[PDB]
Amino acid sequence: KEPCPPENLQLTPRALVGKWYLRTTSPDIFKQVSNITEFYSAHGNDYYGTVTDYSPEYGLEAHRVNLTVSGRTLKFYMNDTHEYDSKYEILAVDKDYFIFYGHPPAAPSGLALIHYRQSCPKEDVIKRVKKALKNVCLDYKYFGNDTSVPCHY
Ligand SMILES: *[C@@H]1O[C@H](CO)[C@@H](O[C@@H]2O[C@H](CO)[C@@H](O)[C@H](O)[C@H]2NC(C)=O)[C@H](O)[C@H]1NC(C)=O
Ligand SMILES: *[C@@H]1O[C@H](CO)[C@@H](O[C@@H]2O[C@H](CO)[C@@H](O)[C@H](O)[C@H]2NC(C)=O)[C@H](O)[C@H]1NC(C)=O
Ligand SMILES: *[C@@H]1O[C@H](CO)[C@@H](O)[C@H](O)[C@H]1NC(C)=O
Repeated sequence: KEPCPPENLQLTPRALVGKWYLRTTSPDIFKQVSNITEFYSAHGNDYYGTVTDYSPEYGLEAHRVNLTVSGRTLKFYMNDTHEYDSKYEILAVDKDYFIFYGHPPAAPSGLALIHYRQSCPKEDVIKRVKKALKNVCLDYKYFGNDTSVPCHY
């Protein structure tokens, strides 16, 4: 689904600094890539850093990424594979999560990506994400989780 982004969402500089786990997605991308960790460093209003992920073909790999920010959209570019490379629009930022939306070659009709401060986020964080989604015309029901990361005993 195309979202209805909110009207004057501030994307604060450095709001994306540090470690994130990309655990939830629409549509579900986790049968092709999994265990996704991102680490960003500020470079003025932009970021640069690293994405590590487990590839069914390659195992644990690392990639250099750049985020080039412009208002509320950014350009995601990865160094050695470009299937996720796109303009992404910020749908929500928060201390504990952020939500992007783009059309990379791997999902050219639209890909929403939820990144979390926590590997296995707790229910209060999840409830907020649910609320943030409904408020941009999306629904958490239609997202898939990275189930290869164990969040339950
Ligand atoms: C899932 O991702 C993590 C990174 O979060 C992998 O852990 C790293 O593994 C390398 C090689 O074992 C170590 O040198 C790093 O120290 C590890 N990082 C952390 C934060 O522990 C982990 O191996 C991945 N697991 C799978 C199954 O892909
Ligand atoms: C894309 O990104 C990663 C950067 O981390 C590169 O992986 C490194 O490759 C070098 C040799 O070229 C290894 O010595 C390092 O251990 C790797 N670093 C990490 C953090 O894993 C990879 O080479 C880059 N690929 C291209 C094609 O530019
Ligand atoms: C994703 O995981 C959360 C927390 O475990 C859960 O409540 C939610 O139902 C999951 N979504 C799907 C589609 O399984």
